[PDB]
Amino acid sequence: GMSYIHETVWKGVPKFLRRVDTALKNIGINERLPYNVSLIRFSSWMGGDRDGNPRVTPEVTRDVCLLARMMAANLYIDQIEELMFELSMWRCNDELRVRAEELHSSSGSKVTKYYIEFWKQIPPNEPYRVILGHVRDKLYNTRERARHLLASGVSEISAESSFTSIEEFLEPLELCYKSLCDCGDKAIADGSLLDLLRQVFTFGLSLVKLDIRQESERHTDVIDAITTHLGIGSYREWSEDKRQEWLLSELRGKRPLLPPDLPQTEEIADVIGAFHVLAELPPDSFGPYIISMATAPSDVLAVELLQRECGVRQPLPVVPLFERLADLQSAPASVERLFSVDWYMDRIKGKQQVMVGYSDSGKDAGRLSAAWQLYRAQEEMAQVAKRYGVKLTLFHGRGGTVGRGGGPTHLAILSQPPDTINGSIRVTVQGEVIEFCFGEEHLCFQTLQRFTAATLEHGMHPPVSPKPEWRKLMDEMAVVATEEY
Amino acid sequence: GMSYIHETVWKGVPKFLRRVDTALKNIGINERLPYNVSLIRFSSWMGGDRDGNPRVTPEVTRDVCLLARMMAANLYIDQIEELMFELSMWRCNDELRVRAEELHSSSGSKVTKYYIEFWKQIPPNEPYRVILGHVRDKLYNTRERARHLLASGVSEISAESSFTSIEEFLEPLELCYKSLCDCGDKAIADGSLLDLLRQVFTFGLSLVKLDIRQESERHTDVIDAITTHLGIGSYREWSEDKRQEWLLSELRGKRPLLPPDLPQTEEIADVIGAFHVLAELPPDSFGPYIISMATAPSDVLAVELLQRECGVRQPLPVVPLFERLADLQSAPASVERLFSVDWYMDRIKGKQQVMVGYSDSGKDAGRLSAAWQLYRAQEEMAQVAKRYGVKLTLFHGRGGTVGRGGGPTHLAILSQPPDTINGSIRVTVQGEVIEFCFGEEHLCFQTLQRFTAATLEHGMHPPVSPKPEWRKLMDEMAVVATEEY
Repeated sequence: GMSYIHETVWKGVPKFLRRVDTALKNIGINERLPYNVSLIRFSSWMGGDRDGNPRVTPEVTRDVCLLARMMAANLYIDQIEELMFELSMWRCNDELRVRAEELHSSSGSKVTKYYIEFWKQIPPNEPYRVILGHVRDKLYNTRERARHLLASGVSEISAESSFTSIEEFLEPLELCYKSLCDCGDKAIADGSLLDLLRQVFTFGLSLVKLDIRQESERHTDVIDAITTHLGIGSYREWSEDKRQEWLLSELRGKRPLLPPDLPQTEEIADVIGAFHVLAELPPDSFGPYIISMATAPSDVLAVELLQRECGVRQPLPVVPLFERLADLQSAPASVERLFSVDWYMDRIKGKQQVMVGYSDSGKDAGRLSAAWQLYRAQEEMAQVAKRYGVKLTLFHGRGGTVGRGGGPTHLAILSQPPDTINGSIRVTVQGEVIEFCFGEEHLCFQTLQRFTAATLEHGMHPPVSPKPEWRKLMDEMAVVATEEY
Repeated sequence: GMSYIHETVWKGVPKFLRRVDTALKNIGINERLPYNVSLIRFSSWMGGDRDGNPRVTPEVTRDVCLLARMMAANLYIDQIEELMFELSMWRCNDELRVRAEELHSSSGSKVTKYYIEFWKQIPPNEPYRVILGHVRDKLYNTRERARHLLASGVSEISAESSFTSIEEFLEPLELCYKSLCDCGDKAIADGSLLDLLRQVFTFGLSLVKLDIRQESERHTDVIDAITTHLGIGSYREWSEDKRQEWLLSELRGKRPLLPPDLPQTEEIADVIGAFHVLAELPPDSFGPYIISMATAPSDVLAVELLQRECGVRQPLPVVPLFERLADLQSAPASVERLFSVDWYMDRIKGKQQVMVGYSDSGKDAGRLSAAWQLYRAQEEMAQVAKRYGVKLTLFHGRGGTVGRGGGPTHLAILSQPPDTINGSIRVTVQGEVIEFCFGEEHLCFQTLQRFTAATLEHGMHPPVSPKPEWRKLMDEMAVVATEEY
C-alpha cells in the first residue's frame, strides 16, 4: 500500500496544491495557499486494524511504524539532494549566513561521517547547499537509526544526531525559504523548496499516521480480568452506568490499577501488549485508537483507562466506531454522555472524532435502513457537539462496493447532512480502491481534486436539509426495510 | 577489593578445602568434603552499601554487578584452558562420549566462531578437551556479553550462547567428573578438576554476591511520599502498629500501589532507582537487602513492599541492621513480631538473617555496654527463632579497630553466645582488614583456617553460658558504663 504513497501520492500532492494556488489566483487571491496548511493528509490502517485479525501483532505494529519512518527518510533524502543541485544561489540572509559558516568551518558539525567527501567538496559561497547538506546528514541518520531499531531494538546512532520531531526538521527548511525571500528570490523559493516544505507538513516524518483499531469486547475482557484478579467483582456483569462510574473513579484516581502478575489469555496479552508498543513508539507515528463495535461511553472510557494504565505517556485520542444499527441510534446519546463528563471533556480539549461504519451497517439492517440511520446519526451527533462546543470530525468507513458505502466521491459527500463536515473529515480508501484512485499520476490528482472540491462546496454551500415529511417517510420505510431484510 | 579475590582467594579456596579433605582423612573419614559444600563464601558491599554515601548510585551498583561477572568468566577461562591441557585422557563413559561426538561433529555446536582454530585442531579421542572446549567457548561469550551489557545497553550475543545459570555451568563439569570416576580415574578427577568445581560452587558466575544496604528512614521517606500523593495520609506520622497494619494490607493485596507520576526528591529517586536496578539484574548477583538504623518490624515490611512495588521479580531477603543500643534491646521483640505474621513467615521460609552493628553500637552506648547488649541480642534472638522454627543467621559487622568489634578471629567467635552459630554466619572484612587477611597466599589460607576452625568448634563444643550472678552484674555495670560514657 505504501508503493502508492511512493509512486503517485508523494509527488502528486505538491502538484495538486500548486493548482489550488493557481485556482486561488484566478479568483483574485494574490497569495499561494500557505505551506503549513494540511489541505489533504494521508493515514494508514495497514498495521493497526486488528479487528478480527489475530495476525496483526504488537510486533507488527512496531515494524510498520519504523518501516514508514525509513521510507519517509529515504524519500526526503532524494528530494533534498535534487534541491541541493538547484539552490546554487549565493545570496542568503544573515541568520542563514551565520549557520552556514558553523556547518562549513566545522565540517558538517560531525553528525554523519557518511557524506564526508561532500563536506570537502563544498565551495564556500553555496549557503543553501550547506544548510541542506546538514539536513541530509541528519536524515540519513533518521533513516539508519530506524533500520537499527527494526533489526536490533537499539542504535549506536543517538536521537539528537537525527530528526526526532517535525519541528526539528522544519527549522532549517523554513530558514532556507525565509532567506530566499529576504534576498528577493521569493520566486526561486516558491519552486522546488515550496513543494518540499509542503511535503513535510503533509507527510511528516512517518509518511502516514497509523490508526489502531480493536474490538469493543476485547477491552471488556481485559478489564473484567482486572476486576476479577483484584476481587472487585466482574466488570462484565456490571450495568453500563456502573461501569462508567467505576471507570471514572479510576481515571480520576492517582493509584495504579493494572497488576503485573495478572493472569492473561493470549487474547488479553495481544491487547495489553499492543498498548505497550504504543507507549514506546513516538506519539507522532500514531493517529487515533478506534474501537470497533462501539456501543456506549463505557467502551471509550475503558480504553482511555487501559491506555493510561499501560504506560502511554501521551495517549492516542479514542474514537468510537458505530458499526451496527442499534449503536448508531444510541450514538448521539453516547456522545452526549461522554461530553457531559468533567474528566472526559478536559481530556479531549474541544476535539472529538467518531467513526461510522458503512460496511457492517448494511449487513445488520437493510441497505436503505443503514444509509438513512447513518445520515441522522451524523446529523444529531453534530448537533450534540455544536451544543457542547466540541469540534466533531466524522470518520467515514466507506468501501468500494455500493453496499459498503461506495459511489463517486463528490456524490458521497453531497449526500452527507448539511453542516456536518466543515473543513474536517476522514474517509477510508479500502484495498483495491487505492488502485482505483492512485494507480496513475492523473488518477491521484483527480482524487485529491474530488475530495477537496466537494468538501469545500459542501461547507460553504450545503445541500437541503430534508423536509419533515421526508424524514417521517424515511423513518417508517427504514423499519419496513429493516424487517424485510 | 576484587584484586584480593583474584590474587589470593581464587587459588586459595581450593587449597584450603583440600586441607579439610586431608584433615578429614586424618580422623579416618575416607571421603572428600563433597564439592557442593560451600564451607566458605565471599560477598561484597563494594557497590551496594549506600548508607550515608550518595555517591553509590543505582548505576554504580549496575556497573559493579557486570564488572564482577566479567572478572568471574575471565578467571574461569584461564582455569578451563589449563584443565584442557591436563585432561588428555581418552577413556570416557557413554554419556560423555555421546555429547562429545555431538559437539565435535558440529564444530562446537555453533556457539562463538572464536576459538574456531581450536575446533579444527581437536583430534577425536580427546573427549575431555571437547566438552571443556565448548565450556570455554561458552565462557568467552559470557564475559563478552557482560562487556557489551556494560559498555552499552545490550549485546548481540544471545542468552543461550553463554552461561546464564550456575546449574548450566555445572552441568558439563560434573559430567566430566563422573566420567573420570566411572573409568576408575577418580584420582585424576580429584586433581585440577575438583579444584575448579569447588570454585564454581564457591564463586558462582558473579564471583561475589552484592549486599545492598540503605538507611531506615530513607524508605520511610518513599512510603510517606506515596501515602501523601494518593491522599491515604502521612505514613511518617503513623504509629508503629499502624504502619505494620497498613503495610500488611498492601502485602496481602494484589493491587499495585506505586504511582508512576509520583513526585520524587533526588533522594527518593535514588531509592526507587536502586530497586529498579535490582529488578533488572539476575537475582543470583545479590545477597540480601540490609536496613541500617533498623528499629522496628515496620522497616523490614516497608522494604518488602517497596521491593515488590518496584518490580523486583524475585526479591532479595530483607535483613535489619540493629546498629544502636535501644534497637538491640527491642531487637528480639521486633524479630518475634516479624515472625508470627503469617505473611512474613511464608516469605522467609524458615530462613531469617539479621545484622548486628559493632561500629555504631559502641558510639551510642560505649565499649562495655555495647559489647554486652550485643551478647544478649544474639542470645535472645536465637531463642525466639528457635521457638518459631526459624534458622537465624547472624551477620556480624566488625572491622579493624578494637573499638569496632575488632580482634583475633577465633577469639571473637569464642566470645559469641553458645548455640547462636551452628554452621551459619557472616562477618564483615572491612577495607584495610582485607589486606590484613588476604594480602598474601599464606595469610589467606590462615584466615580461612581460623573462621572454619572457630565456627566448627563453637557449634559442637560451645563456650560456657554465664552464671546468673555474672549476668546480673553485667546488666548493672552496663547501665553505669553507658551513663558515664
